[PDB]
Amino acid sequence: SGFRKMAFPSGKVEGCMVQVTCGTTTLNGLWLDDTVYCPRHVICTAEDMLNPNYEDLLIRKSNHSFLVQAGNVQLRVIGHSMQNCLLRLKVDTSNPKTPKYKFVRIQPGQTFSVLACYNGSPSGVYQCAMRPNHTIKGSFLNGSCGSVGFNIDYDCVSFCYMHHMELPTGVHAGTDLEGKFYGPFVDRQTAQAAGTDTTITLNVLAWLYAAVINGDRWFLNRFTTTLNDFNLVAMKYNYEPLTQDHVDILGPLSAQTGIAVLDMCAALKELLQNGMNGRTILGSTILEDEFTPFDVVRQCSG
Amino acid sequence: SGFRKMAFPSGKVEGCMVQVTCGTTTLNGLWLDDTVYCPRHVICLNPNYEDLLIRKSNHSFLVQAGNVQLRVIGHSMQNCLLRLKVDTSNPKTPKYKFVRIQPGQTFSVLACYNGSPSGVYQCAMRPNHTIKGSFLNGSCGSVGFNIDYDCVSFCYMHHMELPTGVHAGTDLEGKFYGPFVDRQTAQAAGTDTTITLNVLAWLYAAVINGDRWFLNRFTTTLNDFNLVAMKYNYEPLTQDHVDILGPLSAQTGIAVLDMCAALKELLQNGMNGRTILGSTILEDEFTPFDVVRQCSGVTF
Repeated sequence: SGFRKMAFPSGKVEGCMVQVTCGTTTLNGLWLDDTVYCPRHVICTAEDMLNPNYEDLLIRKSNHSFLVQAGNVQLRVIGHSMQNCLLRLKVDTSNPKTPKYKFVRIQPGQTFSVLACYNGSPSGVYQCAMRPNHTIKGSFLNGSCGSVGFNIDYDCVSFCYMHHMELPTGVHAGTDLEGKFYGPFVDRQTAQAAGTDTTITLNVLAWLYAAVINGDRWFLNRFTTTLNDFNLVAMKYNYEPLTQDHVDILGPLSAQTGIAVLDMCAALKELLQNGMNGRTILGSTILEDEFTPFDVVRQCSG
Repeated sequence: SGFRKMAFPSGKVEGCMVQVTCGTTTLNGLWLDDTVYCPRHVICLNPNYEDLLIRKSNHSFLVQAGNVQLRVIGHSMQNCLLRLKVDTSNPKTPKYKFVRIQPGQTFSVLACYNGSPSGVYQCAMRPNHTIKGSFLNGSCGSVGFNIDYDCVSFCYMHHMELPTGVHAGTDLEGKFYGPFVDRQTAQAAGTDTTITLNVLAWLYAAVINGDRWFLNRFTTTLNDFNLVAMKYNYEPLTQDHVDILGPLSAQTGIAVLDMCAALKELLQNGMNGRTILGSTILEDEFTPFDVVRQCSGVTF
């Protein structure tokens, strides 16, 4: 019983974190086998970040311009290259703590754990969702760039995020481990802003299922809805349009609880229309949208 | 920017988790140096632990660390824990301490099943000596901890779920938090309160982060604050708590009793549609130490 915003254990990713310094800029890197990955903006001067040309700035560097350290120990760089918005630094030794891993690009509305680091050392782990607008509502101070987001399946780490930038609203933007940004963001100082965001409807439904599994049914009702009629209501409350694919994803939780997907959508419609009337669900006074169906199934009893 | 509940990085603890099996019961154990600690109920209405343990041989305990079976060479009971001696000292043993935490204090929990870590979350010891954990069957022996620099201070080992679905367990000496016992009884969580000390810490966090609309021009006496806050089911604030908030009060230049006046007004008037650190609610699971640690960017 209970239901907590739970992160994946961070040990497999802790053993991959290093520090990368170029000039007077330090941030975090990820050391897998003989390669260190970090944000390419590490090469940028006080100025350069206004209109950087990364090809022109990089060709001006050698291997020995980069100081990579694991703890207090320097790792010599024997090669480098840029891949989109990441630098890939080859070092002269391998990381024996490299876990089994994949690089994956996640979809908006999916969750992952972030290991926040400063100067190559971990400070904390937390769980978040990639917003529909491709930002994350993170907790990051100056020096956190290069910190990574990941999920773990058995003993395989799927890295999905590397932190690059804070936007004017104090939300966060970053890239996958191929260096491609999530969202329309760029690694320079511009006027760029987070786009419109929506509530992740599929996650809110999953979480209402969590609440039923855990014993609570106060918010249920005698009604059903069509998908169309549900969307006609939810979209007025800034919720992401619900599709049949999303309905099908909720099948397992529906079967576990005996509550048809559309009947749970009818409960959600009523909660949106009437509010929560001072009541809580899974201890919350608000509808939570940062747990996916898979997160609920992983955490709750069968 | 951002304020998130964050757990400590869990790697130093992950390297200590093992599975302990007695007959048909499997739970988790904590392997430090050549000792594995686990709940004594692994050997189980009215248990006679001392008498039950008599019937147990070293060979009865199957201890597995990843794929490696650890040979048990001694066993004894210490309060509500078993201490199993094994023939291998854990190569991953971190610097560590065992500590008994106080109500209201926080720690990270690494939820484990079959000796395999599954997730990590932050939680508080409630004033009623329970924790609002997330635990399924097989969780027992999962541990709570804090870290200072390189040193893991273990503070909780999980033993039981109570009828409201909250959780009870022991320190790493095997003594229960609260009046709970490791038997089937009618035991229940008592009434709980909101951890005032932590709500104040979190309001200081909000101010440090530039969210300060709730501050005002007034102050309160402690007694007047307690008269109001106790009506809202808040824990009574003591002079000792006022002093624990000294470093946050100094950093912000906002006297604790002036923050209390701000907190009184929020309890009496509500938030009026506004948010504090993005929350519509007053958060009570961040201690004064959690706030300094997060706002000062400390690493381990």
